[PDB]
Amino acid sequence: GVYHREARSGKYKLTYAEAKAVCEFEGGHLATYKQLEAARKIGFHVCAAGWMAKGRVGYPIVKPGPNCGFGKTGIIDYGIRLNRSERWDAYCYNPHAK
Repeated sequence: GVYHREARSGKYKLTYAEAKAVCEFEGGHLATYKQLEAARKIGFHVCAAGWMAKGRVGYPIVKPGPNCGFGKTGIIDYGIRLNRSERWDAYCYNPHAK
């Protein structure tokens, strides 16, 4: 099961190597785009872009709203930003995540 998580305690300020570590520390790892889909089908909408794949960031906005709904509905992924030093969250994943 893929889930969304923030930094050690802060939000919107995670990197690639960081988001990944945070995952393995919370019982899981950086999910993938495909996995994000399967999560979307159940209603997994989080404006907090989660670091996944080689370093792709995105946030599936199903429920529009201030500081969230960008107008459109669906996974908001602009693709790699040529820099995994961005400030986002992390879409962990773990069939147990215990």
